[PDB]
Amino acid sequence: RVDVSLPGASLFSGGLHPITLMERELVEIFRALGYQAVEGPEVESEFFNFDALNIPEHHPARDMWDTFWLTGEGFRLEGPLGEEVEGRLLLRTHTSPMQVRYMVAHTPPFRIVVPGRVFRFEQTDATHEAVFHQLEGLVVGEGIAMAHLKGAIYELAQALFGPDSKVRFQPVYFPFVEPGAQFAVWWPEGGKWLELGGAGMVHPKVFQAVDAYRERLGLPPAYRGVTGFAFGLGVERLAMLRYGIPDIRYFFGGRLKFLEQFKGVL
Amino acid sequence: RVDVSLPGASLFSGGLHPITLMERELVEIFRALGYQAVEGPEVESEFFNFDALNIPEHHPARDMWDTFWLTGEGFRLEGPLGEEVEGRLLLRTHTSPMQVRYMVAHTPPFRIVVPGRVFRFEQTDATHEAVFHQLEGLVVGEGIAMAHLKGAIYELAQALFGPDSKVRFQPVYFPFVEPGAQFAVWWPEGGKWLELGGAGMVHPKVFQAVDAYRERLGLPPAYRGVTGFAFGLGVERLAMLRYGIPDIRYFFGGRLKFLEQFKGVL
Ligand SMILES: Nc1ncnc2c1ncn2[C@@H]1O[C@H](COP(=O)(O)OC(=O)[C@@H](N)Cc2ccccc2)[C@@H](O)[C@H]1O
Ligand SMILES: Nc1ncnc2c1ncn2[C@@H]1O[C@H](COP(=O)(O)OC(=O)[C@@H](N)Cc2ccccc2)[C@@H](O)[C@H]1O
Repeated sequence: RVDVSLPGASLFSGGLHPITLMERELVEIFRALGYQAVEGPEVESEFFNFDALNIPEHHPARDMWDTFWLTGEGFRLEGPLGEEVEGRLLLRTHTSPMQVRYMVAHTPPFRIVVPGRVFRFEQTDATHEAVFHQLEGLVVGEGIAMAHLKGAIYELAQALFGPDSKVRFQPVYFPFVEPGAQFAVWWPEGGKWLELGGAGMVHPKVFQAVDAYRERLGLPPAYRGVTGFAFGLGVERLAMLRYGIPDIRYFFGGRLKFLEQFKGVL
Repeated sequence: RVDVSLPGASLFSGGLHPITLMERELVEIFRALGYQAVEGPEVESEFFNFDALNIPEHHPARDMWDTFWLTGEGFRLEGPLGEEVEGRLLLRTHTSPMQVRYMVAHTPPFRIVVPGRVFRFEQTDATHEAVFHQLEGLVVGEGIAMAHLKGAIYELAQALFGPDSKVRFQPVYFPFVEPGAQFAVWWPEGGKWLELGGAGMVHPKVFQAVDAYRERLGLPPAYRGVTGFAFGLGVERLAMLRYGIPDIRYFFGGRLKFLEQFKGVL
């Protein structure tokens, strides 16, 4: 006979990091809405991160992002069409620059979602990080309206918190969007409004920078008669509320006792 | 020193069956279009498989499906709302009965896709099976038109064969659809039209059987002012053309030398 209750061979059992899980669900939610996930580079030029997004230098608007500037020769930063690009290098302060990279390399209409690691120079506490993730959304084409942006967030909220969930839209400022807005979702289980991110209708000047970069590259203009909306939300906070993580610093902490607790979420 | 080129511990490497892969891609394609995957039971009653789908007994229409009838007491067949149901048991000849199960258990508008094992009494050759899989599609709601059904297949073809792909729609008959149709997709790589499946606008009588079953169950009618389209395509053939499998009998053959060749498709 054999003790069938004895532990078997200690084969290893793996797991996915909580941000991977939260990113995966966010991506699945938007995939169901027609969005496709594309990524951008963590090291960007000032042109894509700021200038092309209507965020010029020495202006109050740029203070909304504490940049991490870089130095070093020999580094080749590829642009939207593999062409080598130049400009003061930095660590992207948000995923937004992919809005520009994508649009020069493609034609409307389309729906994309860009997840990604972003960086910001600021002190890290229990609810703040200098290194975190964002999920960008961009939908462009004839007749795209803000009603559609609200429709997207409503679907996001429903998928994330259920039918007793709701979204809230309030005016807020971003150089890359003309109506500008900030949105929150009602979390029933916790009976409170959490601010998810910012969004708005793509600014006129963003489309212009996009087509100007296209012209300077031989491509024909593709965004003169289209509108669109974009949004950007910060993954960690959503993940924290969703997995009951109290300290945002745990994410990059590397502690196995922390990571292991998420194997169950397949 | 150590011979680092020596084979390592013989840990096992798994794989997914080719039908699982083909089903997964089909489901991913429709998920991107807003469809949700739901399954039905392999053992059905004549009511769902035929009667509710406007396919009465002793009529030419029913010959389109060679049924596998069943016998045996003690078996409990659950209906759309867990209620025990009766009726001559059989092995579903198609996924279509899920159209009815779903509609009694839900309210429009919605988009579903039901993959599933189906059975038919017929001789198995190199390109025919008595046991195979189908993928059903059902989209219901106000204003749903055939233009939308054509739109869906066009997207299916694009996703499956590229931009040089195209769809063809020809009149064909099915008791559960008033315009009725058969569709084919142009496969560039093979320069030929393959017949993928049948579809059409949900028949008036299907909606009626659905609401009648609802009434007989206490639920209010939910399909009097809506239209919709449905389609059903046979997975094996698509998989064969896509993975270059010459013999459809290989699928249920169980031969590892065959199955193993699909580990690469993750
Ligand atoms: N220090 C931090 N730690 C964790 N999350 C943070 C931190 N700073 C911000 N976030 C998250 O980042 C999200 C948005 O970042 P902001 O810098 O506030 O906005 C942006 O980064 C804009 N690019 C978003 C946007 C995109 C498209 C159109 C309009 C607006 C917030 O909702 C928040 O949850
Ligand atoms: N013996 C077989 N072996 C492998 N595939 C088969 C076999 N018989 C049919 N198929 C596949 O099954 C697909 C459709 O099956 P049919 O029995 O022809 O139709 C049907 O089964 C209908 N229920 C489809 C439908 C759904 C919704 C609306 C309209 C029509 C075909 O396109 C074909 O590729």
